[PDB]
Amino acid sequence: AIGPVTDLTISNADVTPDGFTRAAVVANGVFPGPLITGNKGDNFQINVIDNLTNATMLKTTTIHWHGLFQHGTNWADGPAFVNQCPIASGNSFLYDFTVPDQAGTFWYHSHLSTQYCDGLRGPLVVYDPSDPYASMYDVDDDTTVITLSDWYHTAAKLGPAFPPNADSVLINGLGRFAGGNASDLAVITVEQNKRYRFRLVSLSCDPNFTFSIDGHNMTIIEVDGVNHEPLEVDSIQIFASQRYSFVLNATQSVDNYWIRAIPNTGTIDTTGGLNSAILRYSGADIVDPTANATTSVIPLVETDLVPLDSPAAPGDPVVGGVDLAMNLDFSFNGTNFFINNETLIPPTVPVLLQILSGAQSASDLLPTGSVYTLPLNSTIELSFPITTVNGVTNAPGAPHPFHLHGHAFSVVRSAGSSDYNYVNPVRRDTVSTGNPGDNVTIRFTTDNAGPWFLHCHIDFHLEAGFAIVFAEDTPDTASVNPVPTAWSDLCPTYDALDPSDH
Ligand SMILES: *[C@@H]1O[C@H](CO)[C@@H](O[C@@H]2O[C@H](CO)[C@@H](O)[C@H](O)[C@H]2NC(C)=O)[C@H](O)[C@H]1NC(C)=O
Ligand SMILES: *[C@@H]1O[C@H](CO)[C@@H](O[C@@H]2O[C@H](CO)[C@@H](O)[C@H](O)[C@H]2NC(C)=O)[C@H](O)[C@H]1NC(C)=O
Ligand SMILES: *[C@@H]1O[C@H](CO)[C@@H](O)[C@H](O)[C@H]1NC(C)=O
Ligand SMILES: [Cu+2]
Ligand SMILES: [Cu+2]
Ligand SMILES: [Cu+2]
Ligand SMILES: [Cu+2]
Repeated sequence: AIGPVTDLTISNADVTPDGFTRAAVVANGVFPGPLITGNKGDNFQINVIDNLTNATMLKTTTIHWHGLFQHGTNWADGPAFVNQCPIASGNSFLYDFTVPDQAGTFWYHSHLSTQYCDGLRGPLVVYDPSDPYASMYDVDDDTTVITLSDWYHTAAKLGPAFPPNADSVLINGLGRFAGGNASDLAVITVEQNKRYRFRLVSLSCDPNFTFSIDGHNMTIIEVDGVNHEPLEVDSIQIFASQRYSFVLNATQSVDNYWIRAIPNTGTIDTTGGLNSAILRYSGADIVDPTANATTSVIPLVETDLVPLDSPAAPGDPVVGGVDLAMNLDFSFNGTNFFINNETLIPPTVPVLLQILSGAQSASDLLPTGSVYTLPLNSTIELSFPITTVNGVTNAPGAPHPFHLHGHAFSVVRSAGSSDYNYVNPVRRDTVSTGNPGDNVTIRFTTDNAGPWFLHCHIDFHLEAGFAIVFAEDTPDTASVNPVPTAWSDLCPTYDALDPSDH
């Protein structure tokens, strides 16, 4: 598609992906936003131009590049009031970062409040010119990126704080709803005998999908950017913001098959052509698939995923055997979520800026009680217990997929299991915290200077303040992250704007 140097033009326009036309916030006119492409070691320069006129979906914007470590470029990370002030309408801003150590599938989405649910979301792929799996597949390009997105007929700010379900599930940006127009479905074409590398992206706001293909199989090689040992899989449970790359061996008779993406919540049912896309072998008739969905006997299990390189998790194999152990006490008061008796209500001055202003200790950072300081070259173990309590159950709205910015973590203990794995646990940038009784525990090493966000990636929870910030190596933040003029120009230019022009 575009990149590695290009412009993202962000504008308000009416779009109709499910048969229903509604105004949205979109990148380069099309939803989901255009595929940004680059190679390992390429220097990305993305000139985000803000041309927004609809106040109700926010005229100001900021884009995060999910899964990209952003070393030396913490300013360019995205999160509003953590890493930068939002870009004003009528202005433009350049995101100038190199990606030297990273190879695989990512995505980019607006990180200002709930804007990305209103449309500002697109896939982002970095390709590896020496990809250890290039002798597995024949095709990998634009028409192999499969984008799963939940879609809403009512706008983010206009509907409830916590939407119960999506109106439609969009595959490659095309799906249907209940009393649906029965309009266009997504069409993925394949040639006989040819291997396909499919890059599966979850641009979801809330629901998690059970992704499956009729009469076929998926061989996962990649989870959330990180290269993993090949896995035999029937169906993939992909939580919000997660990514998977699977190689599909096109070995079945020339026919139309269903590409299925059942969400966990909402209208679960293939009848109507809802939650579906078309897998069409080249030469079969331009009709709807008549294929049926079988039961899953070899489904995706997290604990089964093993990293391709450097599989051992940091820290010695012990519960607590780590430099800094931290446990997150969750709770919910009706409107807002809480981590350690605190909620993230975003400060006037970005967490980053605060450090460049000379702030150092956790006591001096804002918001207070929510910014934790982490020393460098120390190993960190986090744990997300979803508990049933005395009869209360903290953190409803489960399961919650927690994402850590600027790091790829080893998931030593996964949802649904109580065993700990330190020898070769899966390595990813967002993990499901699961259901009550799951003490999901993750480990990662502090190899990145600057402030980083840790939040549930269900965007409606994010807005409820289910988040904390890691001020990782505060003394070196200033120096290790050189800030361009455009970035420092943002906060004085943004605070001048009226709530009307927000
Ligand atoms: C700005 O965007 C909003 C939300 O995207 C639009 O709100 C629509 O308003 C009409 C009448 O109030 C409703 O029937 C629709 O439900 C709203 N859309 C959504 C998605 O909720 C609004 O029309 C926009 N203003 C313009 C004209 O650009
Ligand atoms: C979830 O797991 C963590 C450890 O991985 C538990 O936290 C530790 O629990 C022990 C008691 O077993 C305490 O002495 C430690 O001080 C705890 N670590 C802290 C304070 O970060 C945690 O209790 C588990 N959650 C539950 C209740 O299952
Ligand atoms: C819930 O917490 C939020 C933020 O802390 C607050 O605005 C609201 O007043 C709280 N509701 C209750 C139970 O008082
Ligand atoms: Cu994300
Ligand atoms: Cu991210
Ligand atoms: Cu959540
Ligand atoms: Cu984030």
